[PDB]
Amino acid sequence: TCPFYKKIPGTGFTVDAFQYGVVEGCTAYFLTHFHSDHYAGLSKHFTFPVYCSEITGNLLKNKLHVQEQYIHPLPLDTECIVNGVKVVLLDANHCPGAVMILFYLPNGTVILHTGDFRADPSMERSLLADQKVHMLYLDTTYCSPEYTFPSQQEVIRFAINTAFEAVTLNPHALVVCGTYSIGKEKVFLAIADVLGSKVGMSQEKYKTLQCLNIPEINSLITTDMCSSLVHLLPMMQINFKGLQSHLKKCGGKYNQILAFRPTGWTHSNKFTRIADVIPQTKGNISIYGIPYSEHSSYLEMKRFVQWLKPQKIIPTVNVGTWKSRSTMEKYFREWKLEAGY
Ligand SMILES: COc1ccc([C@H]2CC(C(=O)O)=NC(=O)N2)cc1
Ligand code: NI
Repeated sequence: TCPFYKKIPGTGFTVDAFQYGVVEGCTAYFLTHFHSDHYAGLSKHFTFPVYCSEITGNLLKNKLHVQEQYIHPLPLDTECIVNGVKVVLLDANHCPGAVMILFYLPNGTVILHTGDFRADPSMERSLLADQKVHMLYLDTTYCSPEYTFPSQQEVIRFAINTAFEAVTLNPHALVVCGTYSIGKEKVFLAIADVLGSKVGMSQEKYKTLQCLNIPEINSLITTDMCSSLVHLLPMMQINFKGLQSHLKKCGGKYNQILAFRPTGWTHSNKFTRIADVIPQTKGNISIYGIPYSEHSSYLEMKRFVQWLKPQKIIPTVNVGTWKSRSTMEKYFREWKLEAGY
């Protein structure tokens, strides 16, 4: 049964609701972005209209083999009509093709669904500033004051300087970056740029990157794991045993691994700065866990909501326990009292 926080009242619309079969009354299925728990259930035998960004559309067509007749790509920052309802897609600052959706209901109410997002002040200068929002469906992944992490730009700076230093000292060192399906591409593309290298990867990952509208992408990537000093592996394999095994396959081209595991958050952030981050090392392999988040920090989330001043907030993450629900409700109340709305 599709839960209430994936349903848009006064429409036939759902959001990221593809693992429930045919939802009763749903005339259009919106997909905010191509991450697994959000698209889980889509396949080549889906027969209902999907509305999404152009990049998400490319991925549905090529990775999942969804028939072209069911993919409805919409441009960003543009007033569109879907089944008689005005909608706008906004960049979510999450992963390639990820959007937030504004719905303008027939009764005059306006709803913003954030999808997954990392809130930023630049969002204040989009079509969002043009009207009042009555309901907000909010990505509450890190809705607690202990979640601090640096900006993405500080984290990339750290990664670039670390990698450049290691390969300048040892020209036979290899850099490895852990990955999921999409998101955090800037980590490996920025490192490879400073090293003057292409990025080595699996055929399936190569195919994914071809779907993302990155300029000159086919010059930056390869499946040749011997003519590349930056390689991608599944996040699962970023550990001493997986990396030892990987070094064996490269055929005496490399004698050292520097690896990055670009997670969301690690509690070590609490009492330690980005300059202070130290690797785990065993012999010729070092592993850095870096807090490259594609979700809002507590403070980013707070500032966004206090600017928007919604009448009602519906959380879409951490909704499964009484404690979690209660804790989020308390923060929303503090935010409202502080700002005076
Ligand atoms: C139930 O009421 C509260 C819940 C959380 C806090 C946090 C949050 C905060 C902030 O958001 O600036 N400032 C704090 O010092 N503590 C304060 C009151
Ligand atoms: Ni996501």
